[PDB]
Amino acid sequence: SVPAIFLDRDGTINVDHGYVHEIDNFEFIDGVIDAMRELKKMGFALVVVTNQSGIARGKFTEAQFETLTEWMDWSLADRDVDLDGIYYCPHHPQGSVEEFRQVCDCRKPHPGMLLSARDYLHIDMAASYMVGDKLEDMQAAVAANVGTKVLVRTGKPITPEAENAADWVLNSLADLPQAIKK
Ligand SMILES: [Ca+2]
Ligand SMILES: [Zn+2]
Repeated sequence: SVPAIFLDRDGTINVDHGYVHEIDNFEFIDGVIDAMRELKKMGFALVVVTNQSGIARGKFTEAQFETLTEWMDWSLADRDVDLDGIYYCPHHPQGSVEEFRQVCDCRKPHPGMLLSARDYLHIDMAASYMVGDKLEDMQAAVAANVGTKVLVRTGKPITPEAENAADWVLNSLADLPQAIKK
C-alpha cells in the first residue's frame, strides 16, 4: 500500500476557463508541475479525480477529453511527473447525451473515483490527501476516509461551506509539499 495525493483537475492543476477541453486552453497553474514532481519524490502516488460533466452536456466529446488527457499525461511525464492514476466522471443527471445521462457513484461529491483508485493501487487512505477548490472535493474526501483535506485558492473564490469541510486552506497545489513538511 502507498500514500497518495488525490488531485482535482480544473482549478487545481489547470486554470478553470470552463468546460476546458482543448490543449490550447489548458494552462498549468504556476509551480504545480514542480510541486507534483516534488510530491512524487517524497513518495506519494499521484491520482487525478475530475468531474467532466461537459461530456454529458455535449459541450465536448469523450474522445476530446482523452486527447487533452493524453497530452496532459505526456506533458507531466516529460517533466518527471509520472501519474499513478487518472479518473474522470462524464455523467450528469440532466445530460443531453443519452449515454452519459444518469445519476452515478463517480460524480463528486460521490466518493466513487477515490474508492476506485484505492482498490486499484492499494492506497492507504488515512495517510492520503485530497486537494481541490470545491466543497464536493472535500465531501468526497470525507466519504473516502482521506486523512487531510486541502482546499486551494486557484479556483473561483472559495465558499464558507467548502472552507468548513476542509482541514487546510492553501494558496496553491504549489504550496502543498512545503505544508506537508512543516
Ligand atoms: Ca475543480
Ligand atoms: Zn460519474
